[PDB]
Amino acid sequence: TFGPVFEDQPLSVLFPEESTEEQVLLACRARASPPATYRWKMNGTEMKLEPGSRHQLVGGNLVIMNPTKAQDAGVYQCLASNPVGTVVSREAILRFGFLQEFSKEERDPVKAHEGWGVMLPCNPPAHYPGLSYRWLLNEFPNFIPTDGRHFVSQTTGNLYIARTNASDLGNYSCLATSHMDFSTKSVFSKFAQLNLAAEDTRLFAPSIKARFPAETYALVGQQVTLECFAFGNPVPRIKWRKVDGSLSPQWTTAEPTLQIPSVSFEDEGTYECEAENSKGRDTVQGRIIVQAQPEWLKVISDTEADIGSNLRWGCAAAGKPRPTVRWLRNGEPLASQNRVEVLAGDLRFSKLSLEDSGMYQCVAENKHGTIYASAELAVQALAPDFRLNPVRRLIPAARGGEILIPCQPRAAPKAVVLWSKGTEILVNSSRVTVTPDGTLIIRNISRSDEGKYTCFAENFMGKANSTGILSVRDATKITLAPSSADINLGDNLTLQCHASHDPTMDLTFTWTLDDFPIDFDKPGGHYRRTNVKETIGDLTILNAQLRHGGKYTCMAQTVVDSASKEATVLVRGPPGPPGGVVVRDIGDTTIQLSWSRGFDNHSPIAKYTLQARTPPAGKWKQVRTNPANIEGNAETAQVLGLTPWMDYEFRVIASNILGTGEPSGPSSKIRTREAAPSVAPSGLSGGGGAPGELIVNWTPMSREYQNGDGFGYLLSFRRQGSTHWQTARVPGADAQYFVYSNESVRPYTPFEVKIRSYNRRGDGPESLTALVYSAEEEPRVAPTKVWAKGVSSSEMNVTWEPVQQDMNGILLGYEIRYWKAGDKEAAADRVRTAGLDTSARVSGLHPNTKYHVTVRAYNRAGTGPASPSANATTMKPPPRRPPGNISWTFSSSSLSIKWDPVVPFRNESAVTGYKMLYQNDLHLTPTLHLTGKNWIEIPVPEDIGHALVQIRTTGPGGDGIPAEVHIVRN
Amino acid sequence: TFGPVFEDQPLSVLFPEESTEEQVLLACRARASPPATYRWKMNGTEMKLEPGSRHQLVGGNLVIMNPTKAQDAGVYQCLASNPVGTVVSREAILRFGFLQEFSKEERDPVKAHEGWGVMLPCNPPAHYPGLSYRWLLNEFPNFIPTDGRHFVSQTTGNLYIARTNASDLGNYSCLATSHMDFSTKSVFSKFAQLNLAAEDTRLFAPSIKARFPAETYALVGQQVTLECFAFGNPVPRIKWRKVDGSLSPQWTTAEPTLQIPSVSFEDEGTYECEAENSKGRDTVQGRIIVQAQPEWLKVISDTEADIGSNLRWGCAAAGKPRPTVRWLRNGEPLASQNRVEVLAGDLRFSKLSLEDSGMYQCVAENKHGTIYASAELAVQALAPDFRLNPVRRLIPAARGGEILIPCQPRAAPKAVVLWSKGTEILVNSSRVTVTPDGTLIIRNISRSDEGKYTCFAENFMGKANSTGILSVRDATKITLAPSSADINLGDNLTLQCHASHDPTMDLTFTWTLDDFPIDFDKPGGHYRRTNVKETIGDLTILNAQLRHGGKYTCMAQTVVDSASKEATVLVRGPPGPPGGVVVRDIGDTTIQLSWSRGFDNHSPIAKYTLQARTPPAGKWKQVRTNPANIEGNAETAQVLGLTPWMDYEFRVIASNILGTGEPSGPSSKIRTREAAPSVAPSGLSGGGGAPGELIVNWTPMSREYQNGDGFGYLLSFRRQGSTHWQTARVPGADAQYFVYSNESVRPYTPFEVKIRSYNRRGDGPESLTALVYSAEEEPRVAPTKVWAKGVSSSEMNVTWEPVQQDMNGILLGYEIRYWKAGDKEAAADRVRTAGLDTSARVSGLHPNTKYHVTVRAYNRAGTGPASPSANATTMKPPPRRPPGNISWTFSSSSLSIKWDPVVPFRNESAVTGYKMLYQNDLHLTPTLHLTGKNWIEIPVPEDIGHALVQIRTTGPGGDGIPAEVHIVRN
Ligand SMILES: *[C@@H]1O[C@H](CO)[C@@H](O[C@@H]2O[C@H](CO)[C@@H](O)[C@H](O)[C@H]2NC(C)=O)[C@H](O)[C@H]1NC(C)=O
Ligand SMILES: *[C@@H]1O[C@H](CO)[C@@H](O[C@@H]2O[C@H](CO)[C@@H](O)[C@H](O)[C@H]2NC(C)=O)[C@H](O)[C@H]1NC(C)=O
Ligand SMILES: *[C@@H]1O[C@H](CO)[C@@H](O[C@@H]2O[C@H](CO)[C@@H](O)[C@H](O)[C@H]2NC(C)=O)[C@H](O)[C@H]1NC(C)=O
Ligand SMILES: *[C@@H]1O[C@H](CO)[C@@H](O)[C@H](O)[C@H]1NC(C)=O
Repeated sequence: TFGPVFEDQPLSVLFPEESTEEQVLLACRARASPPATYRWKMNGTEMKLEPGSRHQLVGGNLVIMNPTKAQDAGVYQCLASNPVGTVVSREAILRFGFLQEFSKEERDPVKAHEGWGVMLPCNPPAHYPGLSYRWLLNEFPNFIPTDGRHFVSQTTGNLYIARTNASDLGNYSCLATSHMDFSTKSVFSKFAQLNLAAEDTRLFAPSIKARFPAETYALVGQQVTLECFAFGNPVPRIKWRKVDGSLSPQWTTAEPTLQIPSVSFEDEGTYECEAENSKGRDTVQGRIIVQAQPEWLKVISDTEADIGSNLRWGCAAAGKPRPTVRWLRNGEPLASQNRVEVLAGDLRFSKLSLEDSGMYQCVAENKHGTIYASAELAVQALAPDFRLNPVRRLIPAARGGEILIPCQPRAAPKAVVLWSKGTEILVNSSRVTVTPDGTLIIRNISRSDEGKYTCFAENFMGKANSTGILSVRDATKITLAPSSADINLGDNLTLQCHASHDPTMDLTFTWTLDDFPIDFDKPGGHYRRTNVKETIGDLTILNAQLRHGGKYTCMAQTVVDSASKEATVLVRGPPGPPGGVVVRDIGDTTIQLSWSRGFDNHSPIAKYTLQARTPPAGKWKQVRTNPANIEGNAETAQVLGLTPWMDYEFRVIASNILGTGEPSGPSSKIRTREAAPSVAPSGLSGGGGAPGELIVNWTPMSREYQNGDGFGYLLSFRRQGSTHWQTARVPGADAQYFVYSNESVRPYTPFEVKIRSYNRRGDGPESLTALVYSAEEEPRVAPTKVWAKGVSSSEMNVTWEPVQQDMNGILLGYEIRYWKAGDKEAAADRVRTAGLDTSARVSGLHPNTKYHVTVRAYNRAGTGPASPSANATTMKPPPRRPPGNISWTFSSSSLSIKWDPVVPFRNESAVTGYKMLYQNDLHLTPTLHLTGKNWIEIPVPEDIGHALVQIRTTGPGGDGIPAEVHIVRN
Repeated sequence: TFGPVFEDQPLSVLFPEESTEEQVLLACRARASPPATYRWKMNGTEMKLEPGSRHQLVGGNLVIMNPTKAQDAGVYQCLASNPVGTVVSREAILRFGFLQEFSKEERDPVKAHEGWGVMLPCNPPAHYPGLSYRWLLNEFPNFIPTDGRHFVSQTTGNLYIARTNASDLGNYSCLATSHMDFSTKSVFSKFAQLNLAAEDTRLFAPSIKARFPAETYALVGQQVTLECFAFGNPVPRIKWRKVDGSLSPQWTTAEPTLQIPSVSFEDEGTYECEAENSKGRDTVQGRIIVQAQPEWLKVISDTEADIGSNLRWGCAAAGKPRPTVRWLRNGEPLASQNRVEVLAGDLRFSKLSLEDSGMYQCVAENKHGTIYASAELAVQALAPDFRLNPVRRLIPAARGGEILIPCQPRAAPKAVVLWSKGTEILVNSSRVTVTPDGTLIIRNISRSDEGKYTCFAENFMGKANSTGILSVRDATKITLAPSSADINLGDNLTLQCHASHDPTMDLTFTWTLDDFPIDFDKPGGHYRRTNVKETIGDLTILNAQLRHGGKYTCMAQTVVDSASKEATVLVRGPPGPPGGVVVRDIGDTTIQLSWSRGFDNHSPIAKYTLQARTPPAGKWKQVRTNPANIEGNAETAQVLGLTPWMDYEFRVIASNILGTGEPSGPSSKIRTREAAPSVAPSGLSGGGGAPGELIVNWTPMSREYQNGDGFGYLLSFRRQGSTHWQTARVPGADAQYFVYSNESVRPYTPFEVKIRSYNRRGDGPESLTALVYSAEEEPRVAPTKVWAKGVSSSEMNVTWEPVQQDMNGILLGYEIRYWKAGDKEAAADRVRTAGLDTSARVSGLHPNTKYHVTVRAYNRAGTGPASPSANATTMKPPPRRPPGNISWTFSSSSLSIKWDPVVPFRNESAVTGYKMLYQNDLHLTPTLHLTGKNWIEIPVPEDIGHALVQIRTTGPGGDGIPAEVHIVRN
């Protein structure tokens, strides 16, 4: 069974006077089981719906035959009643559409001045709803024309004419037109005669007589038309504006009837109409305040509740002005009662009972409407039933421990729990406690307390019992707790956790660190197990680091019971990271660094070491401070020893006795702000290069040697003994040379050079001061008295005089150019001497060839001109014939080889000696022997069977073509 | 309907051979609806329970008529079947009690040596259960005697004599005695002849032949009897002990059958029997392992579950050895399947179906028993019903926001949710999201989504729908967020929170600080509200202190939505308390303090001040520290300027720009370690006191000035010009005097004194060095030539000579003792002089009285002896008579009074002058005038009409009694 919820509710109807329908159907039907009897209210009094009267109840719907205004106007309200409860439908305000005949008094004629406006009232009769107005210039259907001169009001119905003349006279009357659901009716008014006085020929101010009202209250969605009609001479314009904002541009008109099609909450504000002509102005202000019909936000639903519970029914509604939410119970109003609290808002039941069952209604209300929301409260009384939440049937307990056994059945209301051990009914005492929600508490469990525990349940509906079996075991306790420990990094540490338990059961050890479980199977695994038995749970931390410090909880558990002990391990006293490296006090080579502190678990910080780099070019090398060991309580120390014009990043390392710690993040890229150079140019050399010019050369210097901005070289050069110093000022790094030449500077001139650097703010220090000379030129003095003589077939000797010193500088050597007989100078071979010698030897020549020799002189700059020539002829070639009649005699340790001397031909040279290569069986390499005559002796030992003898000639002709003689000993 | 759960279960029966009952009755009945069919199993296969056979099913209970060993001995098991499921009862091991007849083989006679022990076997037959053995020395009922020589075994039953002789011979026989449930049977064995050899007359070792076994496996509650019987000459003692502990003393016997009535788990261990006599010893070892039947811990219950859900039934048991928990479904074994997972432990269903409904049994098993636990799984297929968790019937939304509409009915299985906007069905797109669990997600909601949303639900069971109204409202947003702020203590601060919302609803502001709600109504309230409108919700913190800083969260809420912004306020950068102040480096006046850091939020710590007290005597004053302001990075400064011996507690104060901070907890009660005094005793004085003795008096000198331990005073005293110094050494502070007197020291002797202090380790500094004298004594020289003369009636003058200097010291004055004529020295009046005068005046005397005058001399010590006496007589009294014949004459400004002179009597003195007092009308006080004759002139002005004149006499006799004259002018 359920209470009545509506499917259709009664609507407000507009019944016309000229209706073709004799009945009014106010529809109401609510679904129900059993189907409801339906009562109707009229103005708070109940309608006696007798059969055969004019107010019949046809199917629930109220049918009213032939209504008139003094009998059936009012408010109507459907009440659906079953014996669950009574609900109230929303109110149907039955309004009568009627149009009365016009006012039959003899109205006065209207007198006004010509040239002004005129004011004729309509005086409309009593009506519903709001009429539409036009007037009549004559009989029907001759209306007033619609223009900018005649203005018809839809609020008061009067026609407003701005300026009148004598063509506007006519048969003036009012007219009304109403459009309704079943009929259309219009009715003519009384005759109005208008008379005009003499003409006031002036130009004057506008006078707005049609006033749009001061607080126009609109609902959301109502069409609102404001009116601002003006008198005056001449014709005024009408402007509409918004004072506190701007008009929305979907309906902006320059018309005296401003029409909004749908008024919403953004159109609320202060409005202004302005009339203005050529001679005056008039301003009229007003307001539109937008209100709302109530709509629901949070309503109530059909809740199933137990007897005795706390039920809070919140119910809220939104609308403008904000709705007084009130409550109905079963068609009657519900105030605050003995168990019922209404805060005009939530409905809070203190203790529920079975007389609170019924249809309750949330009603919201303001002056624009009244809305309703129904719910059923079904208060239920139940038997206790243990099929959803019973007592635990087969129960563990420990010896010396605690047991929480609840007995909470699905009972409405809260059942009387009387515990029993078998047949013995348990009473509260010093050991056994029956808490009156149902929970039995037994302290100090032994083996006399095991048994068959039955929880009884009782309310007025019925009874049930649920029976649990208590078994007493041994208690799991830790016999050897893990103690606190203090280690280092890299140490191994076990934590002892033995346990003792009942030997029927099983015992697992779970170790938790800071209430997170231990992952034994991590890659790079640290935690491992030692000494496996059943009841030994020793975790051994292997290669302990900083994340293994914290609280340890060895939980020995069975499936029924758990016991835990506490251990606290602290691993390293960490030389940790400092944070926020702040660079202060920026100087030339002096810079201030400040940092944060580290950590002090085992030990406080012993020292701070300081590091720097030039990023990204340079790396981390240790820089110097004063004091040279930074003391460990100092968060700031100042650092020296810097080389400027590089960017820098600074980090700091904390240290302890447990190892030098990992460093911090470096600081910001701080800029050096120098004012001085201090590094001299190195690698200074001078002299040489171009002839006649002073060229000084030196090394390039990179970024660590230059110091600062505006870098270049100051090379200072002057003549030895001169009183004038010349200074070169060239910027850049690539200019590693300077050339000075002048018309008064000759070759071999001594100069004094030194070099320093410069920057934007100073001059550099001095280099090595040395005396250099200007470079020499190529010579012009030829060699004299060149005489040549051949000494062999491939060598000749060329001699020349030691010549005088040239004007172009320093002579260093001589150059020999030579070519054959009949050849030229362009195919010559050029052989230079190693020094200033008066003679040299031309070697590598052909035999019997005449040569032409020219001697030139050279130095470092170039080669001078040629000498007068000399001629020489090489010696004859050696003879290609072998020596004849070769004989040999052996001995016990020697071999003597004799031969005839060589007689040459006419084109061959003489032989003054012989050379011989000798190879035997015991050696793989030949040996050289020399002689001056035609016989020789060589040692041959007794193991040699045969030998290889090659005989060639030597002398002034050169080495000849050798023979090859094979000598067998036996 | 429900499956079968058992009420009675089949017990294992022991059916004897001599039973009076022709049947066995293994009972099995389970409660059911529809009622269960009971099948039976025997040796792993089913019993064909035909009617009319020997295996009848009477009511579910199996009745077997006339059982024998080869036909019906086995394992019986009841199966209760309904079409919910099938359960299996636990096994009834039907074992038979039987006693077979004895061995009919011709057994051999037992032969051993006399003087030894002998073992006669029983050879017991096949039997069940465990027999009780007694024996036969003769025919029945002549048994063996029970003593400490015949030993009765229960495991093997053989005969054990410790020492035999020839009186133990006879026709030996075994016997057995079994006690059963329905019968008692005892049968007789074969005859045994005992023959013995010649006697081995020796004393030898014990020999335990009857050995208690190597692992005796006991259950919990079984009675265990071990056996240790020994041979030997003489008869040995039998001791039982536990090897790994001690025996429990409730059953300790010095008997060869160790008897435990109930073996529990504390008897598990190794056991030891020791046989020992006068000539040898024997030891044997064994063990008792206590095992257990399985009992349950966590079982399974009757669970209704939805189709398609995940279900985990855990099931665990306790017992030794630990039970292989396996599963039965419907009387058949249940392995791991496609949806059913068995881990031999918990049972996991992946996806349920309707074919998984049935009775499931959980079976625990070892070698000591098998236990069962039944449960029902009822897989429910349900229609979707929205009567318990519907769709929200009236849904509010924000424009531009977000809504989640869940559709989760009570449906088995998970229903198909297909949302609709009325009749238009909803497809997933980029704006509307229909999730497969049922939640409809609409982002960026405008007023085209306002509608009548219907959730649909579909499975194979049925169709249901629930319908919700979506209304589209404007979003609550914050137009002016609260910004972060930086203040001081004592500054006022307003956090702006303007909101914007639709005008139908109401807008409340909840301000939460660090997710705790702000209490405006605290005593000493700081948070107040400013500038009240509807949508303006700014909070103003007034007198803001240090707990008002943190995360502020302004939450504008309606009842349908919320909007929150964050503001962070920092209030003061505190000079907080430093914690754990540590005193190091304990010296004399130098002491080292180290403390912790504070806070640096606004500003860091500018300075540290150090204060101290001496508790409970001294208070908090600022002590001096080098350096004179402690810098803000310094946690350690050295503090000086202390006064020693005293206990101290040192407190530290941090300070900054924002005020002098709250001071810390002070340190420990630290004690300095001084060894030097530096304060001389002040206020030094000498002289006076006792006569003839040198007494030095000075100020007692308190414990803030005394410095070190072992305190006392060194007073150094010597004679002026003496070469010997005397030094006093008195400890204690109350001795403020020292007396030196000697036989060679006379009065008026000069002395030189100075004082210093001492302690345990040194001497104090010098005081003021002054020359004092020894104190004088009382004199002995009398005054000489005392002469007296009266000068008036009340005065006389006593003169004496200036006497010489006494031997007792210094004279300072004189003392006059005087009494009347006839009186004595004991009632005399004593008048002392103020110095060394030669004359003094005794005044205050009576007229006409003779006096006796004695003059003594005095000083500071005492008064010396008397002089020779002198006598003097005072003169006559003044006359008491008034002056007669008083006449007066007035003038313009004066009054002259004349009188006769006074003629005295013979006992009265003469009158040489007059004194008078005058009082008039204009003055309230009298005025005194003097005259030397018998007339006087007084000034009387003209306004005085009455005068008061009193006239008395004066002279050498004294002032007389006045008269009283009243003078009237007119
Ligand atoms: C029920 O209530 C309505 C409203 O109070 C009554 O209607 C009014 O009747 C008088 C006289 O006929 C009119 O002047 C009012 O203008 C009516 N007001 C409205 C809002 O219609 C009605 O008469 C009451 N019914 C009865 C039977 O008295
Ligand atoms: C056993 O102990 C409980 C707890 O001490 C008792 O419960 C209290 O009963 C009174 C009266 O109903 C309540 O006002 C208390 O609040 C209860 N205490 C708690 C903690 O719930 C209980 O009454 C005792 N049983 C008997 C039979 O006396
Ligand atoms: C509407 O959106 C949801 C969420 O994106 C879609 O649900 C997913 O469907 C597939 C196929 O069943 C699942 O594998 C995913 O896990 C689902 N996502 C989530 C978050 O649960 C849904 O299919 C979409 N609707 C339609 C009609 O396409
Ligand atoms: C214990 O620690 C040391 C140092 O870390 C290590 O060398 C050693 O191998 C560790 N012991 C074991 C058993 O791993």
